[PDB]
Amino acid sequence: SRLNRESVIDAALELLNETGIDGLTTRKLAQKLGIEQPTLYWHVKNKRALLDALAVEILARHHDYSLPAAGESWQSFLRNNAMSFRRALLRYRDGAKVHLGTRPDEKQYDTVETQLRFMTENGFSLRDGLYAISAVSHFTLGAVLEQQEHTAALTDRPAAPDENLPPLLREALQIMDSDDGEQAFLHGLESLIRGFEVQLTALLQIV
Amino acid sequence: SRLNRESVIDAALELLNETGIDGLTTRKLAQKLGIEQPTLYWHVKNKRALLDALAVEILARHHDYSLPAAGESWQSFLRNNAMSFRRALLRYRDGAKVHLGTRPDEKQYDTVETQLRFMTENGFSLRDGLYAISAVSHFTLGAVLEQQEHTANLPPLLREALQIMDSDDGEQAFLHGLESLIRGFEVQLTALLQIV
Ligand SMILES: CN(C)[C@@H]1C(O)=C(C(N)=O)C(=O)[C@@]2(O)C(=O)C[C@@H]([C@]3(C)OC(=O)c4c(O)ccc(Cl)c43)C[C@@H]12
Ligand SMILES: CN(C)[C@@H]1C(O)=C(C(N)=O)C(=O)[C@@]2(O)C(O)=C3C(=O)c4c(O)ccc(Cl)c4[C@@](C)(O)[C@H]3C[C@@H]12
Ligand SMILES: [Mg+2]
Repeated sequence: SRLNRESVIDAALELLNETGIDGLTTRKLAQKLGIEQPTLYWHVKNKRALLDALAVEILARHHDYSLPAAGESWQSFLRNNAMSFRRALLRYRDGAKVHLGTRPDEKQYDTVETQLRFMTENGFSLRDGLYAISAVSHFTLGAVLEQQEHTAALTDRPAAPDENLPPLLREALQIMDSDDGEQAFLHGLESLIRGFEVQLTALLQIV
Repeated sequence: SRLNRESVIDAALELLNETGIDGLTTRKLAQKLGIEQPTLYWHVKNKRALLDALAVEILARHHDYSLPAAGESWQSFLRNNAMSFRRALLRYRDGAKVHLGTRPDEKQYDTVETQLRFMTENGFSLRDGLYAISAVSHFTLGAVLEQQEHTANLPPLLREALQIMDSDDGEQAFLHGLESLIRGFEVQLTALLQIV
């Protein structure tokens, strides 16, 4: 194969969907590309280096609501931004676990800076703006991880005997499974956003 | 060693703190207990079975705000419940990654049912009550995961920002975020059929 950055990464992403993060090794990537290991080592030093790069690339390719639109309200930006972030994490098996074990890349700095400036120029102290942005991040991350890791454990685990399930719980699990968690996610998201709105509005009032 | 359930699990928890979740294997647990692998297999079939049990045990031992107090408001129960959940996840290395993607165990049923009933008795449709409880769960999980991970130039606002989240473990960002969630649910509940 061709062995530039882009090709190595295209191959790595496909491999990730076949094996998931734990079955992703340098040996298997060498095979898939049709090359010996020392050849690969020249381009890719080890597993950590590869993951760091996949993290960055998943967002660069698929997280396209990174910045506010012109005139857009902070509420709406938080909404769209979070939607875009879940979509991207979901696009690859173990996407979220790949992201988690990484920190922001040079390329991502000034995208995040712009996000922080945008909140402050809308009335948030730098602190409160960061808290808001983190909260949305964490909530999203956790919601996707519980979806993805729950479906990764359906392999080695039994079913729950609906027999001894109590009634509310039984109805509750049927509801989680009716979709991917999108509804619970969007509903939760609105509650977060309004909660930040109440905090901002209050200023120095007791609220 | 003794090889009952409790002993295997005590050992598994210690091992978890030494290796973290990726270095937790059946081979290494056998060694730690001073036994051959087939001996272990009789008690523990594989890694998944072990993790399912650790998940359940971490909470059974350390998650002690799992039911409402008498007279307690739903707001307050969500608050205390989430604090207690975070504390328990934090007590062991990779505690949160252990919990990921588990569902309630037979011996948790009573407890989670009671939590759902409590919300409905407080005015939530079963659906809206579940969404609230999940949102708290997911948010807490994500916040603990980013803490636990990230104990493994640069533009101005961001650099001021990162200094601020490193000033503690993330507890402040968590508790602040938590209050925003709770109030947000309050606004939704109290609106009823109003447009809000
Ligand atoms: C989901 N969005 C809110 C953000 C996002 O749009 C991006 C992005 N690259 O466009 C992030 O990287 C984010 O998704 C993201 O994951 C990071 C996150 C944040 C606040 O920025 C950080 O610099 C940073 C950090 O260094 C440590 C923890 C956290 Cl939570 C953060 C900002 C995230
Ligand atoms: C963190 N806290 C809100 C909850 C908690 O107190 C639990 C507990 N055992 O005491 C949980 O198991 C929970 O932490 C917890 O783990 C829950 C959860 O896992 C979950 C899943 O995955 C699927 C369906 C349901 Cl109904 C649940 C559910 C709602 O029971 C939650 C409850 C929470
Ligand atoms: Mg759970």
